[PDB]
This record gives sequence, C-alpha cells and structure tokens, in this order.
Amino acid sequence: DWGYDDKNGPEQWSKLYPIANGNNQSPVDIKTSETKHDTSLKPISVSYNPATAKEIINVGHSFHVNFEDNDNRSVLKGGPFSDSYRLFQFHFHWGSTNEHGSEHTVDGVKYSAELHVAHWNSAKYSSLAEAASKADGLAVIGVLMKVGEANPKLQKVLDALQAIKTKGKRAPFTNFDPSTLLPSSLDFWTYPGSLTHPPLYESVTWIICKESISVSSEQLAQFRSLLSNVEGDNAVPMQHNNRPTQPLKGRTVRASF
Ligand SMILES: Cc1ccc(CNC(=O)Nc2cc(S(N)(=O)=O)ccc2O)cc1
Ligand SMILES: [Zn+2]
Repeated sequence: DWGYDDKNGPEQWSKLYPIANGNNQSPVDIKTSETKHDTSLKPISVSYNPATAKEIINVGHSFHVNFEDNDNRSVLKGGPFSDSYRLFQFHFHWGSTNEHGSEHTVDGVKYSAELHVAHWNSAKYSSLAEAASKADGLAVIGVLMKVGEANPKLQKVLDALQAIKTKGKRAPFTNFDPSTLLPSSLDFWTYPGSLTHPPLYESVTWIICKESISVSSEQLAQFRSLLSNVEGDNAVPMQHNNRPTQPLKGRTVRASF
C-alpha cells in the first residue's frame, strides 16, 4: 500500500488515490504577497480538557496522540468557523534532516517539522468517520516547527515514545492539553484543503499559525528514531513523513492579520 519511500511515496499516491491530483490538495506554499487579509475572520479559540487525552500509537509512518471525542470537552471555535470542532488527535511530520520536514512552507521556506492538531465538525456530523469525507468536516491547526532551542512543552510526548518504538505499539497517554504546544500568538492563515496523506480527502479547513514553535536537533532525532517495522523485524527508522507542497489551483489563502 502507501508510504513515504520511492515506490509507495507521495509521487505514487495518485495511482490508488486520484484525488492526489485534485484542486484542493494540501500542503501548499503560502506566498505572503498573494494572501488576502480577511476582516471577517474571528480569533481562534481553543478550549481543551486534559482529561480527553487517551492514547499514543505507532502507526508505522508516524505516531498519533488520540483524544476521547464523545462530547465537547475539547473544542476549537472562531477563526473562519461558525461550527464548533471537536479535538480528536495531534501528530507531527518531519524530514530526513533539519533542512526540511514541515509540510506547509511559507514563501518557499521549509521548516524542520510541523505539528497538526486535528478536529471534526460535531455541530454538523455525528462521528469522525462521517465528517472525514465532507468538505466542511475537518479542521486542522498546523504549526511550523523551527529548529533551535529544545522545546520543553514536547517533553511528555517525547518521553512516551520509548513505549511505542515499533509499528502497532500503543500506550495510554493521559492528562495532557495540546494547546500548551501552540505558539503564544494565534495569528493565522486559512485555506480549503485536504488530508496530507491517503486517503487525501478534500475535507480540511487549514489553520496555519504565523508564529513558529521551537524544536531542537535532538528532539527531531527522537522522532526519526521511531521504527516503522514491527517488533522483531529489521529496524527501519521513520526518517520522514512530509508531503511536497501542492498547486493552489486558484484557491485563496486568507490571513487573519
Ligand atoms: C477511513 C478514514 C480516513 C481518514 C479519516 C480522517 N483523517 C484522520 O483521522 N487522520 C488523517 C490526518 C491527516 S493530516 N496530516 O492531513 O492531518 C492525513 C490523513 C489522515 O488519515 C477518517 C477515516
Ligand atoms: Zn498531518
């Protein structure tokens, strides 16, 4: 099936997922001279309950931190939305070296990693599964991670990785509020786009923070030292999991600032 290597990677995805060549694909390069300031954009409001943190899982190409999503204890509001969106997961993307690793780029500049905080439209839909294929179904906050000082807010996450080293391993991950990972300013860009890996549904309203957060070279190494193989097999480090930027195809990136 799909991955990030030469044979199964982003350039091959269109063979089973033709939507890969769609008109609302993500990530994109944000050109700041081509952005349109939108006065109707409200501030982003996040209110997450640390009791909704559930589990951390090695999914082979990445790792996920999942949240209980049965009620509105943890929600995203404001920005371009009238609907309340329910938190379900966060995860990261990174690259082979510090030079690249973000999915979104800003004026052609690649960052070292990217944090995704993902939510589903619980005002309109009854489940993640229902919401996932709907144009207004998902909302994902993207935060660009710039290599520099060690980020202490990443500590619980990084400390958890030793228990989920190989594909399929999972462990409880509780009492964590991922708004602690967000930058202090929530000034943002927004555009209509997609999941950045299969099944690549054009169901995401992207909220990309203007301000980066930090990550050290050694914290990035921790991500890359996760293994994509199952326990007992030859070790295959998770070297990278970022998709190349995709054509805007006439979409407008709006700015809240
Ligand atoms: C069958 C079924 C596929 C998908 C989804 C919704 N999606 C996710 O639960 N996660 C996800 C996030 C991204 S991303 N990197 O854009 O945040 C890319 C691909 C994904 O599958 C629900 C059900
Ligand atoms: Zn992602």
